[PDB]
Parts: sequence; structure tokens; C-alpha cells
Amino acid sequence: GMLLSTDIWVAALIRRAELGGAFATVARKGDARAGAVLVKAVDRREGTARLFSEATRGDGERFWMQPVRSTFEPDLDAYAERAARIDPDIWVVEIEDRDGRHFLTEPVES
Repeated sequence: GMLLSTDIWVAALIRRAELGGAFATVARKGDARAGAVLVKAVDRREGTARLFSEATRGDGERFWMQPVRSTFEPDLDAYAERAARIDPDIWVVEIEDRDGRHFLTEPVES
């Protein structure tokens, strides 16, 4: 199949997000092989936001879930501190888009 890495997705993701016309950036740099990833998505057009985390299935089959069922700005931004106090080396990617876009190559939940 293929063999991506943590750095690879955060590279690709930033490039595509900026391409759409977001102020995307990486805000934490976990392990380049074996690090987890967060993706926050802030809609400055409407004045809304959301926040996504990776998750995996029984098979290690991966998705982007949203483990913070709030839309309040501090509740969200606090997650992207919180996680890193228990996750071993976790990345943070921030997508200040227009239309709350995420530019992720992968399945994402609601």
C-alpha cells in the first residue's frame, strides 16, 4: 500500500489549506514518525469554529473525529493544550479558513 508519516500529512495539509486561501499553520510538532495530530478549523467568515482529533478503529483504520462537542472558542483552544499533557508527542494544525474548511485528505466526522 503506502507508508505516510505524521510530518507528511502536516506538510501536505498546510499546503492545500493555504491553497484554498486559509491562514493555516502548524502549532505543535510531535514525532515525525509516531506522533498524533489535532486539526482545529476556525470559520472567521461566519464567526464559528470546530476542532477535530484523529481516532482509530479495531483495525487501526483511521478517521478525524471531534471529541469536543462545544463550539465555544476557549473550549476548543484548550483541547489543543489538554491533549499534549497525556499524548506522547502530538502535532497541532490550525486552519483559519473562510467557510470552516479543513482541506484534510481523509474521512471526517461530525
